[PDB]
Amino acid sequence: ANKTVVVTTILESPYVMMKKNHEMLEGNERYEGYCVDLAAEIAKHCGFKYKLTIVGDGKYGARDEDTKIWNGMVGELVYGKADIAIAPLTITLVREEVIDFSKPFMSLGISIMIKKGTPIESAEDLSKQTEIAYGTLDDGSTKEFFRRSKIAVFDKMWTYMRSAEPSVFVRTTAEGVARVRKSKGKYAYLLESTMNEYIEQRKPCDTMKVGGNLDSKGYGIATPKGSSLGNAVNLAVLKLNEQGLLDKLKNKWWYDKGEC
Amino acid sequence: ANKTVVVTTILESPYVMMKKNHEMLEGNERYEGYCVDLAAEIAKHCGFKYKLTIVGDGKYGARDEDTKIWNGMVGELVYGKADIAIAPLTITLVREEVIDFSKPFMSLGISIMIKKGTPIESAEDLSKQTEIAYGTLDDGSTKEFFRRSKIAVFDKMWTYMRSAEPSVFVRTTAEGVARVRKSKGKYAYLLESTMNEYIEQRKPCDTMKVGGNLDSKGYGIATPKGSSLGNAVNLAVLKLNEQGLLDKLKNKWWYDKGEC
Ligand SMILES: N[C@@H](CCC(=O)O)C(=O)O
Ligand SMILES: N[C@@H](CCC(=O)O)C(=O)O
Ligand SMILES: [Zn+2]
Ligand SMILES: [Zn+2]
Ligand SMILES: [Zn+2]
Repeated sequence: ANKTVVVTTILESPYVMMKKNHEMLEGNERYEGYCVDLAAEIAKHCGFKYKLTIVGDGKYGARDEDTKIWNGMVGELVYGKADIAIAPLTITLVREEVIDFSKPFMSLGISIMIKKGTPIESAEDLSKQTEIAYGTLDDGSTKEFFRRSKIAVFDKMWTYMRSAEPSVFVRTTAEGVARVRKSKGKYAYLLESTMNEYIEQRKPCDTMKVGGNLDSKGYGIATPKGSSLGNAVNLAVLKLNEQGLLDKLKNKWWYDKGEC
Repeated sequence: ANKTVVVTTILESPYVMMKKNHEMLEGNERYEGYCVDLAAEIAKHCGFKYKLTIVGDGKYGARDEDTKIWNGMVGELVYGKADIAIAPLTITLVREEVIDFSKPFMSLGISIMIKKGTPIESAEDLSKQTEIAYGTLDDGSTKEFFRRSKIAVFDKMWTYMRSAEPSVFVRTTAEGVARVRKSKGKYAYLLESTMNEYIEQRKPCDTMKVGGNLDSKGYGIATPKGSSLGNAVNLAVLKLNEQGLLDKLKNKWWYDKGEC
């Protein structure tokens, strides 16, 4: 007996955003974005009806070291609050151990965002000075990257961030960007290339991505371990990428609406 | 009862190559390359002994539209000749339907290789002229990309390539590279960015990668459908990527040894 699939996602531009006129709209129609379009495509190919829901705690997903409880979208899947996650959720080892991921629908890497004019061009540069503070998003894969990294440069950076005060970590990507823009160049933000490049093309056009990506990874559609939707979803992602649909959606939400 | 894992791979530089003194060596020690290094690591992390074997027909893998028989490394897995494939094997829908793939260990896209000086800077450029011929590897994912593309430019390119006489397709990457180098700029080769970038750093340093990639995809470690080896292999790939080993191996075989 087919039932409506509960999709957990997160408000993160340009993946999922509230339409300007969202208040006069209902259900899935309230949202727009890359992942909204992707959800529709996946549902079509897999043949299911769905309901988009914004993750309760607004987080991507990390495990509490003391209680071992998962939060964010990962947690909603782990505890059965959602049937699938369609968002810019990074495929990682610790997550793959508790939930399933489709092959990546988008490739990306950690990058550096600076306020135009900031004397910084690489991660090494950030590590060799103190005047400019830098941080990452909380409960995300970027923070985890620096925590599980043995690489000398990334180790030094983590040592700084982990004990830096005031806290250099932010609750949302939006908070990180706002901090860069109002820091007069005294704050650099570490975020995924995908978001960095998006913001770079948005007014007031005062930020820019610098240096090469620190790593190479991807986002995947996630389902609870052993879910019957996993197989179809995985094949759907491959089909969409091969048809060029994923590439079309990328341009549609990143550069076609560019305002810089 | 632990058994030696049979690994199928292909002689493709710099993934797997015969050592200069292979005749004086034995077994796995006869080979060297990115995938040889990766195979050793995957085996250590998954806890298995293995034997490297070069695919009999020297092909990646495609299903014959007549006999419906799979050839290449994919075939070796499908018919039970090998237990795992560790090579630059592209993750594609048609293949995922018959074998399993780990998450990607390398990201890449189709690209253009020209003899330096060739008046070509994009796929569109190639499609708008006829003086310069162009082709791809036969029996591979690149040829399939063009055969199935619905994008105007790529369809136009396929329409030309599939009917060009003599054949513009080649049996091995080396053959394609040699054709580019000896054609005085009258032949351009379409191949994966990974192989393009590698050749670009090899003497006589007469080739160049031009334009942006035509698509985005990845290589994955493949196992027979349902193999109990798949889970561990996938987690090993994620762990090795997160620890920076994959990036270290690409630098080692692509640039640290660059000849240009
Ligand atoms: N995509 C990340 C969140 C953003 C970040 O950590 O930079 C995740 O899935 O955790
Ligand atoms: N990596 C490709 C072979 C090379 C190519 O097609 O350009 C495959 O798995 O078929
Ligand atoms: Zn579709
Ligand atoms: Zn706690
Ligand atoms: Zn290791």
